[PDB]
Amino acid sequence: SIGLAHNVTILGSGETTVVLGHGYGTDQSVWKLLVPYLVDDYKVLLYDHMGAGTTNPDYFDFDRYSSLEGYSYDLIAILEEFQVSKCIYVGHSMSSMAAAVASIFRPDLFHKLVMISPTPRLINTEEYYGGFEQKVMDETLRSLDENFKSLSLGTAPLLLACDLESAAMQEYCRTLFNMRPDIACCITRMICGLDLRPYLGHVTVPCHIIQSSNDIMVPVAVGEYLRKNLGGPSVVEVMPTEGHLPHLSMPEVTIPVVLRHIRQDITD
Repeated sequence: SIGLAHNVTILGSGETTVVLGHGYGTDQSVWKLLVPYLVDDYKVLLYDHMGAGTTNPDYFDFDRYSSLEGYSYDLIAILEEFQVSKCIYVGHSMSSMAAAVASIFRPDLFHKLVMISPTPRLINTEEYYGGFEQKVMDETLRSLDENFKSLSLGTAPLLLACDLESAAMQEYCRTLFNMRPDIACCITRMICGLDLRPYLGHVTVPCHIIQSSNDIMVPVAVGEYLRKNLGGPSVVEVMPTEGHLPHLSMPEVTIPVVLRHIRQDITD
C-alpha cells in the first residue's frame, strides 16, 4: 500500500488537515518539535518521500525521481489514498516545490502552501540570481558519485549554518547518511538542475514563503522573485535565522513563524 511505502503517520484531529513534507536529507521525524503544537487543532499527516533512508531502496525508481513531478504524483496519490482535501501543506525546500507542482495538477487538494526555504532554480542566468554559477555547480557535481560523503560532510556545516557538535548537525547527518548513496546522488543531481521558473505563474494556491535571512542555497531576493511570479496570492517572511534548514537548526525562532503561517491566511 501507499501508506506503508511512505510510512504515513496520522496524528491529531480536526476539521482541517496539515500535511508535513520533509526536505532533502531528512524524514518525517524532522517535524518532531512542530507536531505537538498542531495536534489538538488539526489533523496532521506525515510521510517520507521515496528515497529517504527510512524507505525501501527497491521502491526507488531512478527514472521516476529524476524529475520533480515523480514526487508531486506520489503526494497526490497519498492525499487521494487518505481522502485529504484542501490541506495546509508545509514543506521544506524541494518538498514545497513538489507540492507547488502538485497544486497545479490538483488545486482542489491544497488550501495553501507553507514553504520553508523554497527556490525555483539554483543556477544563475543573465537576469536571474539563483546563487550559483553554472560551472561552479558543474564542479560541485563533477565526480559526485565518488565524493558524496566527502562533499556532503564538508558542505553540511555551511548548508545548515551550524557546527559539527550541534544537536541539529548530528541529527541531519544521521538521516542524510542513511540514504543509499546512489539514491542520494540521483536526488541531488535532480534538485541542483531544477528550473521551476516556467511553472510559477500557473500556481494559484496561496503560498507562504518563509526563509532565512542568510541561506547559502537561497538568496533573499529569491523569495521576492517567487512572490512576484506566483500565479496566486503570496506573502514573504524573512526570518532572523541562518541556514537552509532553520526549522531544524533554529526551531526557537522558526517554529513560531511556521505556526503563524499555518494558522493565518493571507490578507488583502
